Amino acid sequence: MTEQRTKYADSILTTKSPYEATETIRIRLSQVKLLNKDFYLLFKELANLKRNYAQQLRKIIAENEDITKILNAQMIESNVLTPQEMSAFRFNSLGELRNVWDTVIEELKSDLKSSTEYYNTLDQQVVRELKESVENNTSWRESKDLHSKLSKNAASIEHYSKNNENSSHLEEARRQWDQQSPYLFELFETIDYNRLDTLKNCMLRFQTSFSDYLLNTTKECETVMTKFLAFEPQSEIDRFAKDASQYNFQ
Amino acid sequence: MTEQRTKYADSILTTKSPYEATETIRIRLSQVKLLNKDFYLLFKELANLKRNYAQQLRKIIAENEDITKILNAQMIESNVLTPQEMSAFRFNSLGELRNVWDTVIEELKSDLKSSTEYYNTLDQQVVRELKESVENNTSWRESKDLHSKLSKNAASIEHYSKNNENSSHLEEARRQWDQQSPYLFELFETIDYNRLDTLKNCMLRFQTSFSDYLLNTTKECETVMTKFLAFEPQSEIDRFAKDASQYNFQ
Repeated sequence: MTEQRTKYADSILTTKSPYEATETIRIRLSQVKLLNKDFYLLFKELANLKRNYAQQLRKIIAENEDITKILNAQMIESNVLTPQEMSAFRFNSLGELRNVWDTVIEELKSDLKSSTEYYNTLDQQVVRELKESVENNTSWRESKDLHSKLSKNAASIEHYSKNNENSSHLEEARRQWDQQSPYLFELFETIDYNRLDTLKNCMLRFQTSFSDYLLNTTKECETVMTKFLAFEPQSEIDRFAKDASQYNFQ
Repeated sequence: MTEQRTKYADSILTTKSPYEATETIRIRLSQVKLLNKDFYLLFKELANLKRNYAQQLRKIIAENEDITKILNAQMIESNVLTPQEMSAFRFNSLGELRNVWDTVIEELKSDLKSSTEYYNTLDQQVVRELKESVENNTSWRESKDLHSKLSKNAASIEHYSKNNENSSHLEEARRQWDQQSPYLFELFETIDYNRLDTLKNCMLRFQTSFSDYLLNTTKECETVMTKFLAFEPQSEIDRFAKDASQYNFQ
């Protein structure tokens, strides 16, 4: 039920002729539907952007995650070692650079995962709700039948500004109008409240998921930084000096 | 000068026959060049990804920043108001939704700006340095001429495992080898140190710029959240009730 709404009725219904009042609703509810289309399209594009970005990243990862495999192929491709020599080459060529490279990929994966969760939420919790704005609001389908019926009443009344086809209609139309307009306005305000709350929730849902994305990416960024700062060229130098002194390169 | 380097000479030069030693360098410096190619390509793709993302976002913004203009066009396109009625329609249709929409765009712009600064840095401070790894290191061009000259010496020596073309060459080759190998190794180690420091700096430069991106985006995210939480459907309801009661919709 909607008898708690009286603001619009007292401000608009009461202060206008029937026709102006029905025009006010017409324009306002049309803008409602048009505005939802705008929010939907904007966010459908943002989710798509994040979606494509996540796909591009997924691909970059797949192509760069196995550094051992990448280096072996390069050596054979560049004739650094023959296929034969390669199959017998058990030297630890990457040393400490293995974890450095791997640390970068991990961050990329950590990003991929967070980004995915992000646009997933945009799809289901934001874009979806913004998509269904007239097909979901039952009070909408309802007020449209009433609005139409009363809009023709208000037009009749507006038409009879002097005298026409037995003004007995100008009386019936006004009677119908006075009988249902209060209810039309209760719906009118209810719909406006709901689309407004819908938008606020969708936007906050947007901010929260975006905010979560950032928070998790920040954590990952912090640890990655720690590892990078811990890497020491000197360490790899010593590590290679020792490993090489033990391996026969002929 | 490079006489401070002795680690590789003491661990590799000293513990191997000339040929094995020159092979050790060959393989290691080849891997250096191949690894830099791998880091470069990976980051060239990451910068490109962020670059494309920034372009896609720039476009989404351009297309959605003027909500007043977007709504007016929709109303005329959907026959909510005739072109005539539109030119005379001075009603504040958007009300509080204007700042909400604008708040989203601002965040998008704030993001665009931070993302741009981000991939810009990746291009100039990371990808660029990783691109020039052999064409910039002068010690490289230098050690390649020495390495080649000494590699032929080490091959001669390795060849004369018994007796051949007046072993007076096996003596000259060894003399040449003993005269310059210490220096070849000083270069060898210097190059390895430099590419290792290069990689560490590039990666840290990567982390720092990525970290800055996140920090600024977080700030923006915090304020945006504050504004969204401050929005009140009830407020727009009252605002519309008042504004409409004052505007003539006929």
